[PDB]
Amino acid sequence: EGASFNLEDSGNFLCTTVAKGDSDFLKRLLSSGMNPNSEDYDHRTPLHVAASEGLFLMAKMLVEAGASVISKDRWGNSPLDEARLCGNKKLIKLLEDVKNAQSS
Amino acid sequence: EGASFNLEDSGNFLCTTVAKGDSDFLKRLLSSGMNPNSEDYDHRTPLHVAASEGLFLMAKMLVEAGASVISKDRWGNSPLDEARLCGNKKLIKLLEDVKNAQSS
Amino acid sequence: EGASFNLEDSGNFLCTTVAKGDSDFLKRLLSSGMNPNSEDYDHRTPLHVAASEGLFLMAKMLVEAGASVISKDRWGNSPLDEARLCGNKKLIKLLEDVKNAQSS
Repeated sequence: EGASFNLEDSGNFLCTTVAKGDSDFLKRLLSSGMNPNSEDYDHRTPLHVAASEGLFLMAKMLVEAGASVISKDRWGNSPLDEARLCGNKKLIKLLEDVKNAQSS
Repeated sequence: EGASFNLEDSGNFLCTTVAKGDSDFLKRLLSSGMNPNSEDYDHRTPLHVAASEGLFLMAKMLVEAGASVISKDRWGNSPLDEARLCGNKKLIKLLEDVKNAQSS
Repeated sequence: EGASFNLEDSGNFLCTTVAKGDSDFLKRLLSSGMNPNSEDYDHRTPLHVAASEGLFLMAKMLVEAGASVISKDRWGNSPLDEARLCGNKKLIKLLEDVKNAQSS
């Protein structure tokens, strides 16, 4: 059909979906067609909150099919910087190489 | 009607599940009455393996199911010790507080 | 007819088979050709699991399957080192011989 989710505050819903850790629900949203680059009310991509309190592979999938690890936040904390704020050195290194790919 | 799981190497199933990162399937399992303290071949409960990966969200869901934090794995690492191993402050204080509450 | 499992969790399926300490199944599927070098969530080959189990017979069968005895794990323990920690001196020497050959 192609009719997208057509959701107001789509960034908010995706960000909360990460917040609820709905791994397969997130993958379902991306597979059905939904850009996880849309920033939330604090101008945070769902990738920002995946970097801060989201899963390794869930964050990596958010990168795929539309996302910006280089996207400065409302405070200038891009997803790599968001992972730094979390202190998630695992996600920090993953976002280092992911950001190296993504900045291009 | 009171159904049961009686599932072959249930601990292996849950350790595999958290390995795959399908948080939703693990949610169905635990909410349906899984065994959050089922040690695998390596004497690791689902909390052990989730903490070892560093998946604080999956480990939090397991804790919501009352996963053990006192029993140790095959390498002398209780889920608290594996939580400290992952180095994620969230899961660390979560499992420390779980230990303190489990004391009672 | 060129049968292949094409199953997920190949190494971890091997780990569950070792977990039940059951030899016939392991031998027949390793003959069928599932990779014994695959590592599970614990980043351990099935040979790692058998070595930590001190299962001399199961371990050597996994060696004939081609599982790496030099490969380390999440804790840095090779099957040789896992057997050393387990205390099966016979298995220690067996894995030492194979590991030295494979190291070469």
